[PDB]
Amino acid sequence: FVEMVDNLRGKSGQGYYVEMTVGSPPQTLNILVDTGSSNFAVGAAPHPFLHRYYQRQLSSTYRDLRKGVYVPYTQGKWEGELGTDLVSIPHGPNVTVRANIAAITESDKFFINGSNWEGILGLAYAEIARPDDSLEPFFDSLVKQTHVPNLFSLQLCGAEVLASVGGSMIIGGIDHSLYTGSLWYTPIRREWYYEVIIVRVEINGQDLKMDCKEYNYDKSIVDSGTTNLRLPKKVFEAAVKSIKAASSTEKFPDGFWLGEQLVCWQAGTTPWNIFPVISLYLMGEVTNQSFRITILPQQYLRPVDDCYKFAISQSSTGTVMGAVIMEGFYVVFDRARKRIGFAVSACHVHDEFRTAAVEGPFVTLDMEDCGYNI
Ligand SMILES: N#Cc1cccnc1N1CC[C@]2(c3ccc(F)cc3F)N=C(N)O[C@@H]2C1
Repeated sequence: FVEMVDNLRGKSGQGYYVEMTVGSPPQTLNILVDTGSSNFAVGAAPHPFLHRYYQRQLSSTYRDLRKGVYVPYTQGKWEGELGTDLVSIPHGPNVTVRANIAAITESDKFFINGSNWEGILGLAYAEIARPDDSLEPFFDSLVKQTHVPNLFSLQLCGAEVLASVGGSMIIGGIDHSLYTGSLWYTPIRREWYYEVIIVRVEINGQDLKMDCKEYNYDKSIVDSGTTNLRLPKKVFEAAVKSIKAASSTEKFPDGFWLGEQLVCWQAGTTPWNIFPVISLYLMGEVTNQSFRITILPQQYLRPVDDCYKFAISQSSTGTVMGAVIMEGFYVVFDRARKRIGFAVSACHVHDEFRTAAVEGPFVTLDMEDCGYNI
C-alpha cells in the first residue's frame, strides 16, 4: 500500500482528486474522488476552467456506446456521451480496467475555477448512476475485471491561493499505518449512496435530545465530494444555537453562521477553546450499540490574519458527512461486508487540550427506528 499513500491532492473546499490515465496511449487527468455519486465522468471538450480534457479520438481503445446522458444537479448540470475505455490509477493498484466513461461535452456551473481536476470518479453504487442502474460504475468494473478486493479506504488530511490539502485513497485494502486505536464499523443501510444511521448528536457533551429519526431525515450519507457537514434544518438550527452559546464570549455576524462570511483572528491567535466539540454517534453493527466520532473546531472551521469559514450548513436532503467530517478520520468503505469503518487518522487535527476521537460502544434503545423506510 506504500505506493498509494499520499496519492490525493486538492484545494480547500474544492475536493480531493486522484491522478488517473484514460485511453491508449494514456491521457493524464486529475479526477475528483466522490463517494456521493456513481458516474465516472470527464471533461471531453474545451471549457474556460479546464486546462486539459479527454480526447476520445486520440485513444485507440475507445469504444462508443452510442448513448447520450444528461445530468442535472440542483445548482449545475452536465451532458455527455457514453463510451468505454481503458483506465488506470498510476498511484493505485497495478491494474487496468475497461470502464464506462461519460465524456462531458457541455456543462453549466459544474467545473470549478482553479480546482485542478478535470473529471469525477463516482464511487457509490449503480442504483444512483445515470442514465440508470445498468451503467456499471467504475469500482464495480474494477472488482469484476481484476482480483482487487471489494473495498477502499480514504484518509483525507485537509489543512494568496486556497490552501493545498492531501490524503490517501487505498484501493483493495486497509493500511494500518494510516490510523491509530480501534476501527469501529457502522452498517451500510442501503447500497445506493453510502447510507448510514446517526442515533445521537452532542455539542460539547450536551445531547441535542431529538428523536433520532430527525438526524436521518430523509437520509444520512458519507460523501467525500461535499465539503461541509450538512444537517437537516431542525438539527442545524439546534446545532448552531448550541455552538453560538459555547462561543458567546465572542460575537460573529449572521453571515458567518450562514457559512457565507469569513472570520479572522491575528495569526496564531485563533481561540479554538471557545468552540465546542461535536459528537456524532453512528449505529453499531450490534443492534442497540453505537460509537461516536468527535470532531474539533479545527475541522468545522475551514481556513480560507487566519481566516475561517463555518463549514456546517443546512440541508433539505438529509445529513451529509462531508470532507470536513472525514478529515478527522481514516474511513473504510468495506463494500464486501456492507459496512463503513472509522478510526482516528494519523493526520487528525489536535491541539494540546483536545483531539478527534472514535469511541465505543455506547448503548441506546431502538435505533432501527432511527431510519427512513424507503
Ligand atoms: N449523486 C448525486 C447527486 C444527486 C442530487 C444532487 N446532487 C448530487 N451530487 C452529485 C455531484 C456532486 C458534485 C461534485 C462536484 C462538483 F463540482 C459538482 C457536484 F454537483 N458530488 C457530490 N458528492 O455532491 C454533488 C451533487
